[PDB]
Amino acid sequence: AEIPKEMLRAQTNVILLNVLKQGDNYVYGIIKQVKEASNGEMELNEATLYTIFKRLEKDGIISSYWGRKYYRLTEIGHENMRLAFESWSRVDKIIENLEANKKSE
Amino acid sequence: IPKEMLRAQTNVILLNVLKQGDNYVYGIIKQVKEASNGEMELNEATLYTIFKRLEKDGIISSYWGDESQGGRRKYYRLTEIGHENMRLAFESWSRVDKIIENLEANKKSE
Repeated sequence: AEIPKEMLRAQTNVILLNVLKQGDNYVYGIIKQVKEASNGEMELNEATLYTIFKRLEKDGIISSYWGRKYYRLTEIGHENMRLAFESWSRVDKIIENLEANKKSE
Repeated sequence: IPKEMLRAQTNVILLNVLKQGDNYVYGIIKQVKEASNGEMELNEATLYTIFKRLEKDGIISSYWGDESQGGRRKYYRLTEIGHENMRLAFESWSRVDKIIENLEANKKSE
């Protein structure tokens, strides 16, 4: 009953982007805030954040600066989150229709 | 929309088709086409690519179903492991939504 590793990575990506949507942040603060928001259950480790942030920065989704290193969501990242939400909204409607077409038949 | 994102979405849709009930490839494509109102017309070869991986991982299997109009179709089905993975996905993704809600609430506090 463990969550698949690929799925966990997808979830961790979403959580981190939503933290940075809250505001610019540093790794220690992010990990601490996620721990608080998860009632202590989700304790992310630095190594996973550094891997993820390197990719998000490469894809232009986030940027960084010294101010420890602070991270922020770019305009590209905000737009990408908007398009993802819209695209997954349409998927939710497809699944709803599959269920309704089932019950109808 | 990124190619990876489309693949993740196609995976979830196909698993949800099979959760509704066992089906064969032409039937699956038709049900997705109808449920997307024509917006998603999957090609067979993409399903075979995805189904090869899902069968390798024990998430789906296949069997021959005798058709009452004559002949046979290859049916795909979600396995007991596949059903459990979908249950854990729903629970863990639901929890992610709650964490994000909490991050926002903890934000407004200050």
